[PDB]
Amino acid sequence: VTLNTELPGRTNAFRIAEVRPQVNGIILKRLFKEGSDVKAGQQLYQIDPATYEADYQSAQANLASTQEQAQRYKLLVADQAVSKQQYADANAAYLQSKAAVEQARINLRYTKVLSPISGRIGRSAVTEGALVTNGQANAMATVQQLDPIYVDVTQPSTALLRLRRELASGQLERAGDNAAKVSLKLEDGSQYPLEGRLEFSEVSVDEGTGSVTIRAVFPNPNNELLPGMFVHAQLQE
Amino acid sequence: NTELPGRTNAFRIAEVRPQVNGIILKRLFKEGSDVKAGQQLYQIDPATYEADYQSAQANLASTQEQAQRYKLLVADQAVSKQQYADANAAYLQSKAAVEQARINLRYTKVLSPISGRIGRSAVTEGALVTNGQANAMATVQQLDPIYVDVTQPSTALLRLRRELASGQLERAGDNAAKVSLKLEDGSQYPLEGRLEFSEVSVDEGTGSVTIRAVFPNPNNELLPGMFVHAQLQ
Amino acid sequence: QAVSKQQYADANAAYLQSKAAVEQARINLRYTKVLSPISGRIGRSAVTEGALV
Repeated sequence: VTLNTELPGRTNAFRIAEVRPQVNGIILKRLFKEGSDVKAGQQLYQIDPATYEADYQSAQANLASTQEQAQRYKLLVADQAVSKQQYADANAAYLQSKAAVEQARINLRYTKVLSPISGRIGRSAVTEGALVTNGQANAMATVQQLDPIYVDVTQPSTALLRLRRELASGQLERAGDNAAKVSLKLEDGSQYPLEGRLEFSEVSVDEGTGSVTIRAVFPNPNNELLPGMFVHAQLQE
Repeated sequence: NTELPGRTNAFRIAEVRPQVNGIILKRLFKEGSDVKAGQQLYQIDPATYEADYQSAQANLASTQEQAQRYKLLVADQAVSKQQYADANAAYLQSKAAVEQARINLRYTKVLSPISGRIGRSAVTEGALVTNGQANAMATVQQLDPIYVDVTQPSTALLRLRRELASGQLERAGDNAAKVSLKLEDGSQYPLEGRLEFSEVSVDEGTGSVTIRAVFPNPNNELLPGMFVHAQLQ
Repeated sequence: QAVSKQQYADANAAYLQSKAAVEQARINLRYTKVLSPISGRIGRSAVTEGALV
């Protein structure tokens, strides 16, 4: 007849990432709506930059001053007008200031806490006015990418190598390199409109069984699909 | 005929762990893919570690010329031994600081210890990690050469070892015999391996011996934890 | 925001378990007086004084 392998498996986020502060300070602003969608590099919080701005302004000012003096003493020591010691001191101060600009520049950059990935942000563990710390145990927020979404399918090792063969023999239709065109039956019984992809590289092998988990990727442009849903994937042979 | 049952095992396994504290900026592998020994799997944010390293190097530049200089000066008695000893102490401290800052910066690139297939990441981006933490971030298993692992009574083994010796048994190499492999679904592996008669473990209670066969696995057909049969004559 | 949301949540949770722990302890202490369930005629005591119950 028609050859049908329906496959049990769970939805999973494509990518998950935490949002953490990397400088100490007060949360001046949140900038995002809880539950909403966010883009990689999107600013999610503003940490109070006043002290960071001023450390940076000051580090630049020390560099300028100190750099000019070492230029000046470079010439002076040339005409034996100063001793090596005074030039040494003048250069030491300069090298030190040059190095100090970097950390101040870095800290200032960290006052804008950016989304590490594009996706769906949850609740904020933190409140405007609250002090955060670099290295603090809890994340301020979590972003989950959902637009491509994963469907984790486990199977016996024979079953998988069976399927793999069917793709090489063309018995089975390709959806790209090392992948099969695949369809999705939801939790109830209805169909997914969009159609996916079953990649045949194993992601894990169970210790007790020889059981293998592979993944499917489906488009999900409206979050019809969310993590945790128990679905069934369809193959045509 | 002769069909010794087996279980497939990875040829080599490794854990991926952070050796410096910081936050995961990037995961650089696809879960399930092949990676090489030395390949970068994660990026710990290195901005500060890079800044510390460059401060340290700057500081070492100053304290080092100062120390080389005071060395000449004490020789001229233009400076005391205390002054020179202090310049030399500050130098030595700078050198130590450079070395340690280098090491930390180097560890911001979490590498794969071996070539093999990598699984899932136990850790997401934006997670904090710690040198010496309990949990591995990922595991890598070399699958291509794959092991089979046959546990047999010790009579079996010494029977087999004289058969190779006489010739009743096709020779792969020294201490090794040509073998073939039958999958859990009766199918027949195209490739053929070696049954290596160098003993790997001997069971405690039962006197039974585990030996391993090695099969090529260049397509990734075989995975660990398969029930199979090796095949001799 | 003189403390964090997490700190307040922690102090709130500590208070709740501790509220529960006092209730358990109050009950336990109340039950050291073993009371008659119904009015009536009581037989032999199947347990001696100094028994472990």
